[PDB]
Formats: sequence, C-alpha cells, structure tokens
Amino acid sequence: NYTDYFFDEPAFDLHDGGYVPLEVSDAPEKPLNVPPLLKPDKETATDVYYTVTAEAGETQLLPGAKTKTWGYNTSLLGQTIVYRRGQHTHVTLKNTLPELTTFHWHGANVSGPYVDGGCHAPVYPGESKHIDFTLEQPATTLWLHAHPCPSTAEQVWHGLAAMVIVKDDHEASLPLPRNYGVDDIPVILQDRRFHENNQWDYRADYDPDGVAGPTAMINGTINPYFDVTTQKVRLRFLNGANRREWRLHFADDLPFTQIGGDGSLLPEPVKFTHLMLTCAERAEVIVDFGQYHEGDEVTLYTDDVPLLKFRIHAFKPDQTTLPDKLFDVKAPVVDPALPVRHVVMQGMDEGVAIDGKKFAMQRIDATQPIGKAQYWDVTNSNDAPGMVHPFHVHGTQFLVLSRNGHAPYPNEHGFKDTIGVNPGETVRLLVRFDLPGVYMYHCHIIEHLDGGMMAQIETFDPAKPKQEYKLMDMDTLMMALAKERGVKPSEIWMGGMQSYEKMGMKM
Ligand SMILES: [Ag+]
Ligand SMILES: [Ag+]
Ligand SMILES: [Cu+2]
Ligand SMILES: [Cu+2]
Ligand SMILES: [Cu+2]
Ligand SMILES: [Cu+2]
Repeated sequence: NYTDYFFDEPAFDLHDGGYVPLEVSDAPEKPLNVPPLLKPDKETATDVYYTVTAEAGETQLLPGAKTKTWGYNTSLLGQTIVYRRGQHTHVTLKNTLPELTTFHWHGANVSGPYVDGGCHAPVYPGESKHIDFTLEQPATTLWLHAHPCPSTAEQVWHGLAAMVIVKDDHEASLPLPRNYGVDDIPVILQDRRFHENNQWDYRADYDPDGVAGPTAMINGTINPYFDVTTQKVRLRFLNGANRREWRLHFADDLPFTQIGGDGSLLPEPVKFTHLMLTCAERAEVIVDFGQYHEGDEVTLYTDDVPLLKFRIHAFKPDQTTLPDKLFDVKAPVVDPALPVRHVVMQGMDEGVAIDGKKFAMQRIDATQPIGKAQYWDVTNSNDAPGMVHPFHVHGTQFLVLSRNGHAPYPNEHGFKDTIGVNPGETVRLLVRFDLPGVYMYHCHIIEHLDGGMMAQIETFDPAKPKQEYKLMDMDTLMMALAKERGVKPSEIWMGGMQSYEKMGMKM
C-alpha cells in the first residue's frame, strides 16, 4: 500500500512563487456531470464514423450568469469518444468557433503532423477536415484537446478537452467495472478562476509560469457528488489542469488500486492511499466501498481540500478480485549502435526552453528512424527547490526504464506518454515511433508549452527519401487570428507571446 506521493516534496507546486491554494466554493453541491458518449454517425465491426465539432456556448457552473465556454459536441469539455483497437476510424473535424483550432489526440499512435492534430494542423472557422486512422495500441484512457501553437493554454482554459476511451479485446476479458456512467466514470481534474458575472478571463489570470485558479472543476462541475450504486467503482483520473498537481486521497484513508496509466494497463495492480498526478497524466483506479453502509459518504481530497463526495447507496456485494497480472509488457529491442538521446528541460517562467532553445514552428530539432526504439535520457535542469516538469512526446507510448539510475515509480511499469521529471533528475525512457511525421515533445504545464518549452522531431522511413511537410508559420497564424478578431497583427494577444517577447525571441 503506497501511503505517500512519489515526487520530490520540495518541488511540489505548493512551494511555487505565487502558489494559488484551492478554496472550497460556496456553490451548492450537485451531481457530478458525466459527459455522454458521442454517438457515431455510423459504426460497424470494422469501421466507425464520428463528427467532432468544436463549438462556443454557455454553461451553468456557478449560481448566477452562465459561464461562456467552448467544448466538443457540447458547451464545455466534450462528449466522451470511444475508439477500438484495429477499427478503421473516420473523423470529421468541424470548427464552429470564431477562431482557428487544432484537434490533438493526446497519446494516440497516429501519423503526424496532420492526423496528430498538433501545431501544424489548423482547422479554420467554418471549416471541416477529414481524418482516418486505425489505432494499434492497448486499451487505455487518452484525451482530445486543442493544440494551436499558440495558444493551447487559452483554448484548453476555454474548455476544449474531452476524454477518449480506447477499447481492446484483452481489457474486455478482465473483471473491471465498465458500465460507463454507472461504475466507470471520467474524473477530469481542472481548476478555474471565476470573475464578474461568473466569467473566465485567461488574459487577466495569465502567468507565464503556469495558470491556476482557486476553484476545482471536475468534469465541468463545481462541488460535485457521485451516487455510488456498486461496491466497486472505476475512476479514470485525468489531470486536465493548466499547471496544478493533484495529490489524491480519501477521508478514512480509503485505499484504491491503480490498474491503468496513460498508455496501457499496469503490468500488475498497485494499491495506494495517496496518489499524485502531474499535467496530462492519467491513472485508472478501482475504489472498493464495501466497508461503508448505505447512507454514508466518503470525500476525495487533493491535499487538504475536498474535491468529490461519494454518496453510498445500496449495492450488491461484489465477490470478484483483480488478477495478479493485468497486462504483459513487451518492450521493443534497442539497436546498440544508436546513441542515447539526451533531452534537457531548463528554466521556468518566461525563460523556459528545451536544449537551450524555445520552440520555432519551422525548425526541426531532432530526427529518429521509425520502427527503432531508442533510449531517451530526459533531464530537468532546475536546481532545488524547482518544479516538476511533466514531459510529453507526441506519436508514441514509451516505457520508463529508470529514474536517476534507479527503478521508476511503482505505477510507471506500463506504457506512458507523460512523465513528471523532478529538479536535478534524469529519467531514461524507451521511445519508438511507428509512423513517419513531425511530432512535438514538450512540457505539459501548458503555459510552459506555449512559452516555448517545446521542440519537434521528424521521424522517417530510412528506405524512403526525406519527406517534405507543410509546417505552419507564425506569420500565417497571426494573419489568421488578426482577420478572425478584426484587429491588426500587432495588437493580437496570445498566451506565450510574453515569454517570447520578454526574452527577445519569436516563434
Ligand atoms: Ag517556477
Ligand atoms: Ag507560433
Ligand atoms: Cu496533451
Ligand atoms: Cu500530445
Ligand atoms: Cu514545464
Ligand atoms: Cu503537445
């Protein structure tokens, strides 16, 4: 039973300069929103068709005025999208927002830079784009979010994020809760700051070192409760915050068992009383409420702040038990002739950088052949006290081999796409790209992302000549935004610009 957070306590966000503590809202407690499942336009055993529509609207979050929000196929966040390993997936990306966006499938092993939906995949106002892909990767929880470069931070803040569930045959065979919305629920962890008339104001809250508001928002709900009607419940934790770290535990120190990470089931279940998640990380846990009587309640906390109340209703006894082993991890081979790649994250605030530079949308920072796993050493250069930087790579699911030459954390033996790197620490990852393209790698503190803590790698088939890709440029991006907002390029405000400008550089 893991009873403490794994990360280095001195580097926790709560020691940040200008740390924003969470405060319990006075808003009335209400049922946790569970995003509906997006209904396919059509579906067979072999093909599924979806239309995913970015849209602007309004959402009742606090008593009083509705908060203006953005969402996918709804006003805030999104309907949950289900993908299936081996199923040919066809998606119409529709943008009905007043500004351009991008549709990034975080953790999905798809081609880049277009299907990947990163910096180079704009979808302009009024436009529809079509993509198709077949996922060949294990069952897991992924997510969809906006990824214009910039500002990913602003678009996520507005509400553009949705859970993506990947199903496969192996997971389906297992005794896990799986009744979506009944005993299997998203827990998208975010925070916001509400201004006058219950509005969000990213610009007013902007901080190049990471934006955090004092009001926790879970699945777009303030002060939620969940009605438990089964002994066991599956929680799909997703850290969807711009910066905040979640340090999760129950009252009574009720234990819970992690069965999944970002990219796969864990090889074996891992039991915990206290679990920490950095930005973009996912943890699927099973909670067993068998020791509670009907009518009782149990609250989930982050640090000393209540997040989510579980109300215990009558439930049937559950006699099932987790197998000793959930999933077999097959590590790809590493060609000994390959170098160990060294990636160095540095800086904070406006001076964030990777390998001595801020992102430049037309600069390739690295290449790697497809189909060849390589060791990546990833270092967080910050001296103590520092912050934990969650490092993320597009177009892959990696394995974690070591932290400072020692074992990874107990819940890091499955496939992952995002890893918290502590000040002074070097983590060794095993990284392979199955598909050619251009893929970002960056910190997932989203203000750091926007502020230039990002690079891109061109993965290539060595049997073919170098491919040419149409990369977005910053002049094109700013022209578009200018037209869209009815202003001149020079008066455009974007999250991340301040970091570039203050360091005298440009994207
Ligand atoms: Ag900092
Ligand atoms: Ag740019
Ligand atoms: Cu992401
Ligand atoms: Cu990503
Ligand atoms: Cu960072
Ligand atoms: Cu990214």
